[PDB]
Parts: sequence; structure tokens; C-alpha cells
Amino acid sequence: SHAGLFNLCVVVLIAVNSRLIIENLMKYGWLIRTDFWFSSRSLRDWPLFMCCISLSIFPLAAFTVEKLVLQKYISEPVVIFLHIIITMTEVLYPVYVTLRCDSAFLSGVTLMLLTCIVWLKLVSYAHTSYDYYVSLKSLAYFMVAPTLCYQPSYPRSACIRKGWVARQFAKLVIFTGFMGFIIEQYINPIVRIERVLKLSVPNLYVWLCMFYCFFHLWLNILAELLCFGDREFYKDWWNAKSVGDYWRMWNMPVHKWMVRHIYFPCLRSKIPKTLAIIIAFLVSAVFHELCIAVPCRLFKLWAFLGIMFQVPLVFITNYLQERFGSTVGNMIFWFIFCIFGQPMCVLLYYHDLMN
Amino acid sequence: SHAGLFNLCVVVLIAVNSRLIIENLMKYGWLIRTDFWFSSRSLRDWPLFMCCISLSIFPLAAFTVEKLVLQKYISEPVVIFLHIIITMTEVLYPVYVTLRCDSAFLSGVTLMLLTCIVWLKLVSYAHTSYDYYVSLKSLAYFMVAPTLCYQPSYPRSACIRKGWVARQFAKLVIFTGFMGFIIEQYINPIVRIERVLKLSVPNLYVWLCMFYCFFHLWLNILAELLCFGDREFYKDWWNAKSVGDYWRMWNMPVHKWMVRHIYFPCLRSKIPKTLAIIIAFLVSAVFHELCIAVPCRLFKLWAFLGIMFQVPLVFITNYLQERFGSTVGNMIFWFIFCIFGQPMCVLLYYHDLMN
Ligand SMILES: CCCCCCCC/C=C\CCCCCCCC(=O)OC[C@H](COC(=O)CCCCCCC/C=C/CCCCCCCC)OC(=O)CCCCCCC/C=C\CCCCCCCC
Ligand SMILES: CCCCCCCC/C=C\CCCCCCCC(=O)OC[C@H](COC(=O)CCCCCCC/C=C/CCCCCCCC)OC(=O)CCCCCCC/C=C\CCCCCCCC
Ligand SMILES: CCCCCCCC/C=C\CCCCCCCC(=O)O
Ligand SMILES: CCCCCCCC/C=C\CCCCCCCC(=O)O
Repeated sequence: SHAGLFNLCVVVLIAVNSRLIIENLMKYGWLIRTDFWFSSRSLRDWPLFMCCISLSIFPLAAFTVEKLVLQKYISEPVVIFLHIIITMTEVLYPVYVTLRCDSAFLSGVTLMLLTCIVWLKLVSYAHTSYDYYVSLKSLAYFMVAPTLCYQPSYPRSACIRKGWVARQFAKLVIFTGFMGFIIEQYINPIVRIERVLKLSVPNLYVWLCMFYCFFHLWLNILAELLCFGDREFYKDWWNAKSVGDYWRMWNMPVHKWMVRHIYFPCLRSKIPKTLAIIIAFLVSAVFHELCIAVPCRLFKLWAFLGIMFQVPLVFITNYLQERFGSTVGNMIFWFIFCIFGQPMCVLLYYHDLMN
Repeated sequence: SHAGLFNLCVVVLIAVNSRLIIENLMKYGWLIRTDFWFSSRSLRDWPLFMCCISLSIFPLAAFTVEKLVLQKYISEPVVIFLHIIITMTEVLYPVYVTLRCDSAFLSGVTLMLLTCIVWLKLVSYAHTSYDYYVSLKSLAYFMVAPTLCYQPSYPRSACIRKGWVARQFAKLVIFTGFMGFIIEQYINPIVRIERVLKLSVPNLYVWLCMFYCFFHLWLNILAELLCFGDREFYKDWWNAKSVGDYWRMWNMPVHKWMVRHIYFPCLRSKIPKTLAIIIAFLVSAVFHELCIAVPCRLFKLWAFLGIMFQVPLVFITNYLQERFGSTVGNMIFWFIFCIFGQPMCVLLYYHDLMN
């Protein structure tokens, strides 16, 4: 029920290194100096964080495709064409903003992540129903809601616990600081066969702390502050028998965005392989490549090819899970997630950024 | 439900070191050389493993205190005196065997562990009921049963699954070999403030692998071969809010041996502190000191004082868990279990053995 071994990992990586106090060298307010964003309100990161506010205008377009009634100057291919156009400019504008304006790493990462999330929300709004109104602020709650499925009707009318979520925010900032410490003093000295695994041992813990920061801490804080309900935002992916089992429980918001893309809304095409393994993962590869490669300002297509090489890993690991046990299935998931996977998909870009 | 992060730890400590194959130097059948027992059927370990067979004769005595009916030549203090005597000689004979006969470490460890388990089984038989028979082989099943409570009546009338248990035995031998590898190449080079934690980081993983070997693997194999049922042999101790909570779910056999020692069979004395914290833990300290110090053949009383100083940690950590959070309570449990606890309670004796 609780965390358990995560607190063990945190305290043992505190205990391994000699910085037992927050003052490492001198005058450090946190346990690490501010290395994630730093600077101030300057022109380096000014258009990147002002672009995310611009991502509010694309839901505001899409409601004005649907709040415009369908007998009022719009026809049946026109509304789909407007939906495709207002999603495509929504993707293409922050890419141009991040590539033109030279900036840091994390500001581009959060702008691009917000762009991908807003895109998935937009596509889930566009095709989810039958065809001045009474629901004009439903899209303004779905924008800052964790789910990627429209008309949730999940109970907002509840007592907001101002407590617990505050503790969760403290856990969030201290684990982001722990992420920064592991990055600064475990991976940065390495950059300037088994050496790849020696390089990739700390970034697996960095990804584990990333998942604890976003899906358990941040997504529950977001579901609590606007009192969504703190719902199931993932299942037990850490005991993934296969990597295809990993993809269906690491992200319960994205998986419900996939069900319209796989089941009865998309069951009119009747194809097993491309509809689940290729184009549903082409979506995730595009919105991985945009999230990792555009902030580094070099396009080597490594995150895209990493996810597209992780696509045959589904077919290999499901059969290897059927062949071997659920133990060796999870061990081969952890090894294939460590050395050729999502942590290494940011290790390559970090090495290309810091060299 | 599954293991999850344990397979991650196994594969990441495989990936850290360069021995990616079982042939480390030359001719190694396992992934470590045979260092646990080794030798052969020689006179060094001959009386130690022949003493465990002798531990069968003390249940065979105790049934002959109870199959001898209380109207047949025995009175009410005499049966209790016979019970005390046949438990005390049961403890004191393998101590003399291990101390007189100079031998290895693990043979003494398994002899003393069997002595402690047989003692707890004997005490839980002497006082568990009201007062040639029809149940003459019940004590010969309780001897090789995981529980420490008498008259279980748990269903042996079931089909033994020959599968899974075999897989569990393969997991057991490979995790014992992985234990030997971590001991050989992570702790042995260290022996000849933060240096104590640098010494005690691999032994926490060694204890984690010991718990996975004994309580999840070996005890389920034992409960399968005799088709006991593979019952609850521990609960989630890894998310212990306190060490006082850790002691009640690390060992569900020992905890039910403690419930008769605390509740209604032993509630006639009505004392809160000594009946739960001192003399219910003096048992565990004595049968820790017999297990770790007698095989090392030096009596520095370190495991006994380690458990007895681990006793006030219950009183500190219950209030510190009421004060701080369940996250910080688990982190302080993991730190207080790492540096001054059961893994360090074998680290001191291993340092004194290998130097
Ligand atoms: C006049 C005054 C001026 C106006 C003032 C206005 C303020 C301006 C603007 C603010 C933004 C605009 C707000 C508009 C949209 C609101 C959306 C929102 O609030 O959250 C909704 C969303 C969560 O998305 C994120 O948070 C992502 C961002 C988190 C990144 C880190 C960011 C730190 C943040 C701030 C730093 C500030 C600190 C000080 C520095 C300041 C100096 C520089 O939830 C979902 O729906 C998703 C659920 C579905 C999951 C999708 C798939 C899962 C994907 C990934 C898993 C991998 C994640 C790894 C994480 C990568 C990084 C390690
Ligand atoms: C004519 C032919 C000759 C005659 C042939 C006969 C053979 C003679 C004899 C064999 C024994 C006598 C059998 C008689 C009794 C049977 C009892 C039995 O079988 O198990 C019952 C018991 C389990 O106890 C153990 O196994 C403990 C032993 C495991 C130790 C390792 C041992 C490896 C074993 C063998 C090695 C051999 C390999 C080849 C080498 C050979 C060359 C040298 O279960 C419970 O009830 C307990 C549940 C309650 C829990 C109590 C509290 C929890 C405590 C601790 C947690 C910490 C554990 C740390 C682990 C310590 C190590 C790091
Ligand atoms: C090694 C240094 C790490 C620095 C921080 C990490 C930077 C990149 C982090 C995450 C990239 C995106 C991961 C999740 C992608 C899914 C996004 C989506 O599907 O829309
Ligand atoms: C660091 C090297 C490790 C070598 C193997 C470990 C040797 C000792 C292991 C366990 C000792 C006993 C631990 C549990 C004691 C409980 C016994 C009881 O309550 O009867």
C-alpha cells in the first residue's frame, strides 16, 4: 500500500555519498544548488513559458467548432478539417518557438510536454460524442484535468483536503532535488559493453524518481487542488511481465486515450497490429521525440527511433514472457528498459547536450 | 502482487559489475565459486549436521511427557519441570557442539538456527492445550511445519503442486548464489561516520536477499512439499511505519508464537512493557546471539546487545511515527535498520571472522 522500497532507495543513496547535510560546499539553501532552471525572469526563457499560455487558445478554438451549431455555416468534413488544423498548428508552434529561441533544457522540456498533453486532450475532445449553451466551462476543466477522455462526470463536489497534498508538494520538491543531486554527481562526472550499463545504472533511478514525482506526486496534487478525486493514474507497471504490459499500466490517462484509438470508436477499421503496436506507438514516439530532442536543439531522431525500436520489443517480450517465467519476464523488462529504453533515450541527449 | 523492484535490484547489480556470465575467471559452474559450505563429507562439519538429527529426540521426549497421561506417574509441577529441562538441554547441547568442534560458519549457522526453531516449536507444544493415542504423528508434522502454534488443522488433504515449488527452488539456489557473489565482491574487499554507511550499504541488500530466500522462497517450498498450504508467513514489513511495527509482520510464525506469550494464555500477569518489549524480545536476542556469535566462535555479545539496543528503538520510533509522517518514519526505519540493526549485527561478526 505504501511506498516501501522507494524510501529505502532514497535513504541508501543518501547514505552512500558523504553529503549528509544540505550544505554541501557553502550557502546551499536546498540539498543542491538551483541547477534545473536557475537564472531569473530573463529573455532566454521568456517566449518558452509564454507559449504555454498560448496553448490555451486551441481549446478555445475547438469549442468554437462545436459551440457553433452544426446547422450554422459548418458542414461535416469542415469540422474535422478545422480539428486537424487546430491540432497541427498547436504542435508546430512550440517546436518553432523552442528551435528559434535558444534556451535551456528544462524550460523546453516542460513547454513541449505541455504541448503534447494539450494535443492529446484536443484530439480526445474532438471525437468523443454524437454531434450559447449550458456547458461552456467543461473544456476549461478538462484542460487542467489529468484524464484524456471527455465528459468524465467524476465528482468534483467534495471536500478538498488542503492537507496531505501540502505534504505531497514537500515530497515533490525534495524528490526533484534528489533527482538533481543524482544527475549532478552520478551522471555528469561520467560524461566529459558493460560500460553502457555502468553509465545507465543511475539514470534508471533518475527515471524511477521522475515517475514518482509526476504520476504519484504531481498528478495527485493536481487531482487534489482542483478536487478531481485522485483517481487511478497508473497501475503496477514495476512488475511488468512484458513491455506491452508495461505500456498499458504506466499511464492510465494515456491508456484511456488509447482505448478510443483501439476499441469501438476505432474498431471500424478492424486491424490488430498497426492499430495497437505501430501508429498508437507512432503517436507516443512523436511526442517523445518532441519532448526530448527539441529542447536539446539537435535532431538525431534518437527518442523516436528508441520508441520505434521498443515496438518490436513488445512482440519479443510477450513471447518471452510466455516462454520463460514471470520472474525472468520482469528481469528482461528491467534490463531492456535500462540499457535500450526511456532512461537511455534521455541519456543520449544529455551526453549530446553536455558535450 | 509480484516481486517488482526485487528483480530490478537483481538485474541492476548484475549490470553494475563486469561478470555478465557465470564463468568469472575459469571453470565456475555457478556465478560465484562454492564458498558457503564447500569441502566434502569430512570430520570438520560432521558433528554439526549430525546434531540437528539429535534435535529430533527432544520432541520425542516431550510427547512422552504428554502421551504419558497425568494420572500415570507424573504430577503437575513435574511435567513443567520436564518441559523446562528438555528445552534447556536442547539449547545447551548444540552450543557445546559448535564451540568445542572448530568448524565453518554456515554449518554452525544452520545448526543454531535449527536449534532455535526447534526450541520455539517445543515451547509452543508444552503449553498449548487443556491437559497409545490417536494422534501420535502430529508432533512429527509440527516439527517440519512453518508455524509455531500447535493443533493447526490446516488442510494437508490437497493436491501437491509439483510445479512452481521447483521454480521456487531454482530461484532459491540462484539467489543464494547471488548472495554469495555480493558477499564475495562487495563486502570482502572492504574488510582486511559515512564510512560505516559505505560499509553497510551492501549488507542491507544481503539481508533483503536473505529474507527473499528464507521467508518467501524456502518457507513456501517447505509449505508446498508437505502441502501445508503456503500460508501467510510475513506481511508487508518493508513499509514498516516503525520497527515496533516491523517486528509484528516480518515473521508471522514467530508473531503467533508471541501472541500466546502476550495475549490470553499469558494475560494472567497483566504487564504492558516487559511482556511485549523486554522479555518477548530477550527471546529474540538470545536466539539471535546463538545464531550469529556461536558459529563465529567468539562471544562479544554484539548480536544480543544489538537486539537489546534495538528494543528502545520501538519506543523512539512509535513516537517519531506519531510525530513525523509515514514517509519519514519508513526512511528512519530503513536507516536505523541499516546502520544499527540486523544487517550490521552480522557485519561485525563477519569482520571479526575474516580478520
Ligand atoms: C501575469 C503573470 C504571468 C502569468 C502566470 C502564469 C504562469 C505561466 C505558466 C505555467 C504553465 C502554463 C499553464 C497552462 C497549462 C497547465 C497544465 C497543468 O497545470 O498540468 C496539467 C498536466 C500536468 O502537466 C505538467 O505539469 C507537465 C509540466 C511538468 C514538467 C516540469 C515543470 C515545472 C513547472 C513549473 C516550473 C516553475 C518553477 C519556478 C521556475 C520559474 C523560472 C523559470 O496534467 C495532465 O493533464 C497530464 C496527465 C496525462 C499524462 C500525459 C503523459 C505523461 C507525460 C509524462 C511523464 C514524464 C514527465 C517527466 C517530467 C519532465 C520534466 C522533468
Ligand atoms: C543416512 C544419511 C544421513 C541422514 C540424512 C539427513 C540429513 C541431515 C540433516 C539436515 C537438517 C536436519 C533436518 C531436521 C530438521 C528439519 C527442519 C527443516 O527442514 O525446515 C524447517 C524450518 C526451516 O528451518 C531451516 O531450514 C533453517 C536452515 C536454513 C539455513 C541455511 C541451510 C542450508 C541447508 C542445507 C545445506 C546442505 C547443502 C549441501 C551441503 C552439504 C555439505 C556441508 O521451518 C520452520 O519451521 C521455521 C519457520 C519459523 C521461522 C523461525 C524464525 C526465522 C529464522 C530465520 C530467518 C533468517 C534465515 C537466515 C538464513 C541462515 C543462513 C544464511
Ligand atoms: C538525465 C537528465 C534528466 C533531466 C530531466 C529529464 C528530461 C526529459 C524527461 C522526460 C521526457 C519525456 C518523457 C515522457 C514522454 C511522454 C510524453 C507524452 O506522451 O506526451
Ligand atoms: C555478511 C555475511 C552473511 C553470511 C550469511 C549470514 C549469516 C547469519 C544469518 C542469519 C542469522 C540469524 C538471523 C535471524 C535470526 C532469527 C532466529 C530466531 O529468531 O530463532
